[PDB]
Amino acid sequence: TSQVRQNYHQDSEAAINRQINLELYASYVYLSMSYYFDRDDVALKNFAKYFLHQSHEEREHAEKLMKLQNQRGGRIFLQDIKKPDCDDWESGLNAMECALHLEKNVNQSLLELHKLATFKNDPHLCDFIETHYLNEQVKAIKELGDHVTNLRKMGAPESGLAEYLFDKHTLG
Amino acid sequence: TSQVRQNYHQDSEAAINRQINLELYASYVYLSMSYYFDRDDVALKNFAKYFLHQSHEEREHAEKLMKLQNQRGGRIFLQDIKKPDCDDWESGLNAMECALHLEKNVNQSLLELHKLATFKNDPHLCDFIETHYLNEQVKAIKELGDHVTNLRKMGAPESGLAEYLFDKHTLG
Amino acid sequence: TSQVRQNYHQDSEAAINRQINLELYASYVYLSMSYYFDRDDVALKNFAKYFLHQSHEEREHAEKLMKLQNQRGGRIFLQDIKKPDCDDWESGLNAMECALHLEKNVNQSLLELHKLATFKNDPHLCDFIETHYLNEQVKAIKELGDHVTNLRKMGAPESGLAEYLFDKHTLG
Amino acid sequence: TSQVRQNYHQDSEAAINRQINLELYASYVYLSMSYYFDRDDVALKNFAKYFLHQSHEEREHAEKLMKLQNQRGGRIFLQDIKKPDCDDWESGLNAMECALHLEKNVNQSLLELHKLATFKNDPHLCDFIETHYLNEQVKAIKELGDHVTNLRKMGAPESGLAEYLFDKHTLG
Amino acid sequence: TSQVRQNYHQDSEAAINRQINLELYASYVYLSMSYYFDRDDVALKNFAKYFLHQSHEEREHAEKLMKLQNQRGGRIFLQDIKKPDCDDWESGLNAMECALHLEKNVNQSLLELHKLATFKNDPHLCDFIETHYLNEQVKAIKELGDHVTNLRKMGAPESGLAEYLFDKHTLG
Amino acid sequence: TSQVRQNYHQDSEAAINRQINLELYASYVYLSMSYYFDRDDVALKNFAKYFLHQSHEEREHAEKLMKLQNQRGGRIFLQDIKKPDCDDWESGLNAMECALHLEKNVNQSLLELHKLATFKNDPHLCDFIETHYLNEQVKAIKELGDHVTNLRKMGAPESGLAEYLFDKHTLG
Ligand SMILES: [Fe+3]
Ligand SMILES: [Fe+3]
Ligand SMILES: [Fe+3]
Repeated sequence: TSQVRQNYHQDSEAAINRQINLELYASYVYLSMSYYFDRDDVALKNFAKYFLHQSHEEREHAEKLMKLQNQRGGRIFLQDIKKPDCDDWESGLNAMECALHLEKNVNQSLLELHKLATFKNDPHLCDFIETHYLNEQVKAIKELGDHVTNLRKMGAPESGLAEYLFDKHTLG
Repeated sequence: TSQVRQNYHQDSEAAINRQINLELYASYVYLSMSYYFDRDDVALKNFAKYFLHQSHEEREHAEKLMKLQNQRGGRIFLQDIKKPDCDDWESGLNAMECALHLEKNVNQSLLELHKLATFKNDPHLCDFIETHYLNEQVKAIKELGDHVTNLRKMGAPESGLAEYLFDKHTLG
Repeated sequence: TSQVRQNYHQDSEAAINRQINLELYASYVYLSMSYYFDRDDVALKNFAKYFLHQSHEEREHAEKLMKLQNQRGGRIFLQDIKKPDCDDWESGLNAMECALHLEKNVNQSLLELHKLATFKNDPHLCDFIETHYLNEQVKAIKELGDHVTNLRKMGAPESGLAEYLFDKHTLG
Repeated sequence: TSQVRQNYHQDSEAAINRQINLELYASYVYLSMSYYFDRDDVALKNFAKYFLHQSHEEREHAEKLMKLQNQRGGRIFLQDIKKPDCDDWESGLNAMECALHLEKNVNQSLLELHKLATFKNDPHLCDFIETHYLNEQVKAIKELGDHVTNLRKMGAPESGLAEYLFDKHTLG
Repeated sequence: TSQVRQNYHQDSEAAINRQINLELYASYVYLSMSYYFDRDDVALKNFAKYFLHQSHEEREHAEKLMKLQNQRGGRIFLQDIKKPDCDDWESGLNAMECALHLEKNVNQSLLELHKLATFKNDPHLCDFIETHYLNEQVKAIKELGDHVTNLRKMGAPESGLAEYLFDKHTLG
Repeated sequence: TSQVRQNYHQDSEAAINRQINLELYASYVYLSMSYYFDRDDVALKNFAKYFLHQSHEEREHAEKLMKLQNQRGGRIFLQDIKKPDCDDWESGLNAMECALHLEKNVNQSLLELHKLATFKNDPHLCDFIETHYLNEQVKAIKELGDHVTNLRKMGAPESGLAEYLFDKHTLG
């Protein structure tokens, strides 16, 4: 065991050791979503960094995790960072959606990982959780909810001017 | 009667609260509209702050009044702030229309009001409006109809692209 | 079903907008008070500015929730705000004795919702209550509730000097 | 009757008079440890300020737990402030093993405090603990339980040198 | 024995260390006074600032003695610290009667401790009081008198419309 | 194909894809290294930084590879980023002998790589890695074998004194 461990349960840190690779993938796809746009025939640069931002801000997410488990007597078990689902993510709107697809997910589990300490009696995990991560996605799911809305009304993916004026007046 | 009372009439006294409560309704629909534009299936953001500046203006109108009754001896008689019947606002263009519409009709109720002060021979209360109001809503319907003019001559409402570009360049 | 909605139960969404109107119930009636002492036959300075203040600090309190609807998938729904029944607040004492009632009503309403917030296991909302609301309406009852012991310790509402003194000096 | 109390069960106030004490039994327990290293026979001063800084946070602890007490109508019944059972804190290693051990037995008293505030429906304190008292001692449990290792890994008490090189590197 | 002990008896070490559970005992009384006017049925919070001010300068004299006790190679022997004798300080004047009463239970203590210094012939322990303690503990008796007198002459306690003028103009 | 491919083979473009992986296999190692050391049963603080910071720095080693592909109109195929070979880096002594074998492997992943641009006559490749990538990692091999020899003189591992001070002095 450890010396700082207290009110910490092995079925809880096991989910923490599960959230860790769950944040690492998002970064890895976000990151795949970045350079997808660096490409010549692709060529929307301001998309990318939006996905490079939230891949970078993604990295501090995965750290704050690692911090608690140490804060709390949990060791750290690392397995593999799987490869993305697609490498060709097609449509300038496909990405925002596929992004939204994965933001819902973290937010789900994060609301599943919340309830676990709701009944193993760990209200400390109900502060660093109820404060540092929820509204993170709630506004991220909120933002990518206005984003996808706009391309569509712009006429995306059938409009090509949609992903230019976006990549300028929303992402500039 | 009070102490500051002079020249003043029960009628115009009575009409201001009619013309006070409605600045709140105005701001309440400006507010109602403002956040309908936050919807995920909207993503019209400078449209939101537009009508949110307007509510905090049409709120100021309600304040830019209530002391005047206490500056002359009349007491305040408010009634129920009723909502609008168009909970959902269809299009920015359409919202401008209703916005315009009410403004146009809040306007006349200020014309109405002036015309009564003119009757009971109250030159001050005519110039409180002179100094503070009719010289303002005139300004409003001008660029209001200007907003139609663009979007209605751009291609909107059936142009979910013109809404995008009307905003990033007119609303801010 | 909005595309930004994940566990936002029907009762909760139908209750966020219940409070909002209640939230806008206060903002209105506070402002009734903010103009009783603007009455000439009343004439107390900073008893209108403390309420003018809240009347906008309740204004803001509502807006933090109309986002939340749109932020959790919820469609805002709007209702009639009713006029205050008290045409007169007698004296500045009973006023705060009516804002204590208010600030107290606002609480069990938060609670009974933060019950249902836990009911449908929406903790996002739960921590949201606790911050801008649970945490503030406590001291907003310690604040307002201190402004009452002294007033009657001074000698209000009988002796009318206490009102002069508390208006200048505590509010200075 | 207490004119501010509201959803504040009486079983919660009794365990706070009992807990404020507990955070004052540790300001004084710090106030011993802060001079045993002052003393010229040990003379570890960067040790001294540590437990003299700690002697101000845990005084700041028991002091916010009392502003709140009047902010919910809870009444403060003080009790005796007993000394500890140990006095010449053998080393610095051991002079921290107690500093930690004595605090773990505050989080536990807080975890059961969050627990008791849960069984009797009080989210204002549960959030109050959530924010002002949860992570802090996780920091402290971190702030101490690690030191212990480095202390141990250099060679204390086998080396009174360590307590010095640790003194003026870790604590300046 | 102490390598640094020189001309320092042991009733000295016993009476210093006897006169530290009297300077501190004052800190604990002022703080209860502080969180008495923190109360909602009292609600005067400059009284409280005051006694939080005596809560801490009379918390710094122990810091003098403890070093002093190690200045002089003596050891520290702590005991319990009682709660003060009242939990409800009755009134605002009467929290000042007693305040002027205890600093006289500590003056003559430190005065009739000033003699044993002369016994063991230890003028260090003499001059150490003739400035750093006794010059400023006969000031704090002087001021409370003016406070108590002002109190009994401003009309305490019969005139409740009074002891709030003192809370504002003198204490603030 | 590519509207910009030039002199840019298949076999060329190959390794880029699989070296991206490697600099991802590495930042993931420094990732865990940094937090093995953040464990209280290790607690060597600024050990964390050194390895954290070189995870943030060998991170950009990949992005700038994943940017070259694009530039020359290459194609990305991000494979899985696997788990670290050891999960308990024993001590600072081992947890650094690893970096050494590691970065030499990464280096020889490029010595034997760069010469592809040589057979395939990729001059833009024969200098980029020279300028942006090679020496930056020779300026990290040295940066470790200067700790590695330090710790063999400071008695590591058998001298657990050696680990504490390298923190504040070399890496503080
Ligand atoms: Fe997150
Ligand atoms: Fe309020
Ligand atoms: Fe409030």
